[PDB]
Amino acid sequence: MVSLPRMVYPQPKVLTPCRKDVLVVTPWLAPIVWEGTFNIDILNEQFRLQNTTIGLTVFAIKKYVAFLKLFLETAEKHFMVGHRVHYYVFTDQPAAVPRVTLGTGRQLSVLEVRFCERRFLSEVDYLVCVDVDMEFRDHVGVEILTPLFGTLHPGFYGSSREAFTYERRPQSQAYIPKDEGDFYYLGGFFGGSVQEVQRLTRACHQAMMVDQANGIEAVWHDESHLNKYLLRHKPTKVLSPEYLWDQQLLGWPAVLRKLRFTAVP
Ligand SMILES: [Hg+2]
Ligand SMILES: [Hg+2]
Ligand SMILES: [Hg+2]
Ligand SMILES: [Hg+2]
Repeated sequence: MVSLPRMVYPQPKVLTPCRKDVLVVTPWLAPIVWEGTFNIDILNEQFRLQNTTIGLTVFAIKKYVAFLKLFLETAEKHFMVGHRVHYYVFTDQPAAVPRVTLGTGRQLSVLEVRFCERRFLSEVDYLVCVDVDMEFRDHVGVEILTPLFGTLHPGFYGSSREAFTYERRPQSQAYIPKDEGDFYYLGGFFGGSVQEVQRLTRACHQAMMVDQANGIEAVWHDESHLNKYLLRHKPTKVLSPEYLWDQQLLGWPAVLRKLRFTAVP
C-alpha cells in the first residue's frame, strides 16, 4: 500500500505456464501454492512494508512436549525469517518447554491449559495453526498469508472426491455427500487473518457441540469439521502438499520440488 521500490527480477512469461504438471489456481481463483509459482522477493517486500506479524500456534500436551525443541529450532531456521513472529505454545507442562534461542523480532508465549482470544487481534496480523510433532525442512514464508488458507492432505491430493475421508453420515454437522467437495484439507496446517481463523474455530466448536449433543463424533474429528467449513467458505489460498508431508510414508515424489514441513522422524 506504500509503493514497492525498484526491483530487478525475471519478467513473468504470459505464454509460459508456471507449472504444467499441477493445478496452480482453484476454480474460485485462489492460488494453489507450489514451488515455482511465486517470487519470494516481491512477496517479502509487500509484507514487510505492512510490518506484518505472524502468530504460530501449537498445542503440546503430555508426551508431545518432547517435540517442541526440534519444532521451534527448525521454525527459527525456516518460518517467516525476516518477519515479526510470535509463537504461542499451549501446554499442560509450562516448565517442560525447552529454552530455544530466537532471532530478533521473534517472541514466544507459553499458555498453560487444562488467555483471551481478543489478545490475538491486538498482537498479530495472521495466525498459523499447526501440529507440534513436525519439523521445518525448508522455506515456509509469507507466500502462504491470506485471509483464509487450508493445506492439501498428502495422501489425498491426487484422489477423486468420492475417495476423500470426509464425514459421510448425514447425522453429523461435518457431513459431506459423495458428489461434493473440492479438496481434502489437513487439520494440522491452516491459518489466515486473526478474524477469519477465529470465525473458523468458532464455527467448528459450535458444530462439534451439536454433534456431541446428538451422540455422534465425526470420523476424523476436528479435521472433518475443518473440511466442511472450507467446503462452504472457500479458502483464499490453498497450500500444496509441500507444506505438510511425511517422507517416511510417502517418499519424495517428483511433483514436490521442496519438502517444507514434515512429520518427525
Ligand atoms: Hg511460474
Ligand atoms: Hg490457531
Ligand atoms: Hg473444534
Ligand atoms: Hg476447525
